[PDB]
Amino acid sequence: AQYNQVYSTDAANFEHVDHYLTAESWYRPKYILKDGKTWTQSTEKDFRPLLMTWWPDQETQRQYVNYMNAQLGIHQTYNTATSPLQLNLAAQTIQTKIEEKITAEKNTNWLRQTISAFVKTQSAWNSDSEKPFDDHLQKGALLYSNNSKLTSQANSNYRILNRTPTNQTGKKDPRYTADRTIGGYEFLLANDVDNSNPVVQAEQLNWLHFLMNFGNIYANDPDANFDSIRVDAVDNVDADLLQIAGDYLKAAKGIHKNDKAANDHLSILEAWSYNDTPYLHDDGDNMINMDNRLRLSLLYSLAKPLNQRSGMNPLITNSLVNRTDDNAETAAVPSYSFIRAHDSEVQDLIRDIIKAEINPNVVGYSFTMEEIKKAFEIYNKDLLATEKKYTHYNTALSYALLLTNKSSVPRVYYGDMFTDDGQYMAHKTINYEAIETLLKARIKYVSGGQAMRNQQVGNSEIITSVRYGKGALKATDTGDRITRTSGVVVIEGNNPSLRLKASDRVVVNMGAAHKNQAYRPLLLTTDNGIKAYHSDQEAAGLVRYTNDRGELIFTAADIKGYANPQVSGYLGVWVPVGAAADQDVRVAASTAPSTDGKSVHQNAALDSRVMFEGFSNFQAFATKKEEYTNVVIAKNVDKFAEWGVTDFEMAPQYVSSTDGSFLDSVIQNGYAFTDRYDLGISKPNKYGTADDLVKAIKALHSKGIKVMADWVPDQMYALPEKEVVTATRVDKYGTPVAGSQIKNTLYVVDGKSSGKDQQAKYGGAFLEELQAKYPELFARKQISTGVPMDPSVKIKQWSAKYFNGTNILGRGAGYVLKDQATNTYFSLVSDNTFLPKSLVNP
Ligand SMILES: C[C@H]1O[C@H](O[C@H]2[C@H](O)[C@@H](O)[C@@H](O[C@H]3[C@H](O)[C@@H](O)[C@@H](O)O[C@@H]3CO)O[C@@H]2CO)[C@H](O)[C@@H](O)[C@@H]1N[C@H]1C=C(CO)[C@@H](O)[C@H](O)[C@H]1O
Ligand SMILES: [Ca+2]
Repeated sequence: AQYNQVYSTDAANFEHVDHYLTAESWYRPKYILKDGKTWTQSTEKDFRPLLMTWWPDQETQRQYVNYMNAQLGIHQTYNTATSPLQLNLAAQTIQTKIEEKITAEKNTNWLRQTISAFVKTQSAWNSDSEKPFDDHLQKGALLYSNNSKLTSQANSNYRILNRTPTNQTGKKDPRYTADRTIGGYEFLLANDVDNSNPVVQAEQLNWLHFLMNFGNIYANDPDANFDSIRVDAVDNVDADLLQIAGDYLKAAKGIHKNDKAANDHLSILEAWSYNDTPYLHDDGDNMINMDNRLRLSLLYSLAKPLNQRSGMNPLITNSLVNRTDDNAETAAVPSYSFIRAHDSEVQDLIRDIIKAEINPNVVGYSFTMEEIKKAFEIYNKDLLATEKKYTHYNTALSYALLLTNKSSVPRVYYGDMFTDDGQYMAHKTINYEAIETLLKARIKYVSGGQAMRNQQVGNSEIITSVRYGKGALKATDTGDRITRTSGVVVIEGNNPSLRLKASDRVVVNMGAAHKNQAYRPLLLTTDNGIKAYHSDQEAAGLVRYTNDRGELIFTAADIKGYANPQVSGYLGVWVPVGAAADQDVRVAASTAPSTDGKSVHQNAALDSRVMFEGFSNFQAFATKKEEYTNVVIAKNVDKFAEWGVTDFEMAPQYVSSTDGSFLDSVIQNGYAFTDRYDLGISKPNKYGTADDLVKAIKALHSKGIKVMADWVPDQMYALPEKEVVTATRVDKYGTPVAGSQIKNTLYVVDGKSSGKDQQAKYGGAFLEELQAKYPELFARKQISTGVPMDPSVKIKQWSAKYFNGTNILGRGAGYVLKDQATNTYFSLVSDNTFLPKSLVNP
């Protein structure tokens, strides 16, 4: 009894969290039974575990001896039958052995840990009370109560959930109907930042500005800023952030004034809902979104297994732009196109491989480093197979359309040019040649109106895609010298068993500027792969002519199906003969004032851009300075120039967390981070040091290339400090989970930043300069909240009050200790102290 009770009931006497007690709390007893022999006065050194002497119920005080009788080598145990009395000596017997084992161990860490192991063995302290799980990527979420007396420092007047672009107002937008859902959901991974909180919005703005001024702020070098941003996980945050970020580009960079200004800071969303493009358009085209339909069309018409491949027509018409005849000087809506990304169609395929040939139950993308490399042997091998079982077919065919299509900024994926695993740019993919050739031809030849045709021939079908040449929007436009020596034609089949009859002819119209002209191949499919023609010269043997009307004509002699590691179907591309070594048909954005109330315009100048996604989730880690990506990037700034890369999308530069709780923090891509401002500052990030970063931004700028910052306002990982919140189990939309036990109940989260990281340094730091120069950003009443941002407080330290909630942590429904008689939390706040009866009054 007595000695065991609490030395005194001050906060100082307990390891508590927000003045609550957890099943893992140690405390300071009055005396310690020194070496279970005699009873000293507790000095401030003398902290013992609570469970050593108190138990939530008797039933738990039971497993506790049993389990602890194991450890210390006592060789008794009791079943459910036993009297209280015995359980109570068993435990004192257990305590002596704990001192005698603390003296002889000269510490008490060995116990820190037999305790923990045991807490873990118990339901209410363990995932079991967290079920049932749901389809959240990490199995479940906890939503934090807005109003709890128990945890008032964690209250909030916001935590408005699910305000995606479609649902920004708390009701599905009537305007946009292609996606009939509400267009996203709130909880994605880790600690969900509540971007419906006006103070937080302000802070995202702070952060945005900082990124965009990185050079000035961090290196004092105006030449090292990020030019643009990518908004990550749009469909999982409050869309207010879109007017916020849009407002900022307009106020600080003037993108709304003319295209030249707009294109120098060209920014994108990652927004998957079909509703997000029209949404963004009506919002003023202040950044551009992906073309989701065209991506899907390429995926299914070209990349999928031969038996799951669809017809080719969708390559022409399932897109934001119908490319049957695209003759518009400016497209109705701007966008970027891609076939693969760092996540889309990469990490999927790896998960496919694990699930299929390594771990059957693997969850979401919570892979191990193990599984991954195991997976990559299968994958790299399939990459070279003609019959692919996991990886894409026809990569070159997809890039041929992406790089010649009109009315979209094509984004090339690093991993389609270099190996998805492996040191930065160390190994070229089998497609690097064709892609590079296209990239280079694009600069020289791709310009003008477009026509695409789908023709049924032989036993299958082909499509033709043609670009008329610089400054001919129409088939009848005749243009000038340069028109004559520009344009291109791509011909594609998606069926290895394509056969033309002898009489069959694919008659392509190349445009008025092209009568009676010699053309030569650029790429041709061959039995083993695809053959690239780097100049007129190199292709002298294979010239062919257009006729009187500017038509190229093709025959069984040219077109037939193939099956090799590169092509499953048919690819042919032709270009006019006689273009100057240095011919360049791209075109510069004009400074003429914009008058349509949009910022970005999909015109010839925007089509002149190419975006490069310059990383891979699955890159090797650098073994040495020379291998750091940002080091390598600076050194190869010329290749990108040579490819026509105008916008370099860098990976997120935040220093990665390493808890391993998701793929992101296993391979450290930079989407999982604890410090928003720590861009390789406190230690190198996967890609190099903050200085290596600066130099790579500088290198790219030296070529005039723009550099994009991945803005990640959705979540944060691995917060160092604990906090107690009032929590509820919820699925990804924030709906309470049926039959869960965690319902408005205290939970200990990892919800606090260190108060002394970069965040502490820069949080809210420029709010003041921002309100001074751009007062209108702070005038706007944000849509979901009805009110402006609130810069009146700075976020110096993240804490649960700025979050919506968190992924379950496996701590349990009863981790915060409760008197079961009264059903009350124990509390150590000094006016209101409430302690386990035995410990205070024995
Ligand atoms: C990875 C990505 O996930 C989140 O987006 C999800 C979409 O909301 C879901 O729709 C589904 O997207 C699918 C499309 O609806 C469907 O058309 C089909 O094409 O497949 C699409 C993807 O398979 O799945 C997506 C994820 O389940 C989220 O909005 C986005 O942030 C996520 N990407 C970023 C997230 C992080 C961390 O923030 C990193 O892992 C990624 O690399 C980021 O790019
Ligand atoms: Ca969110």
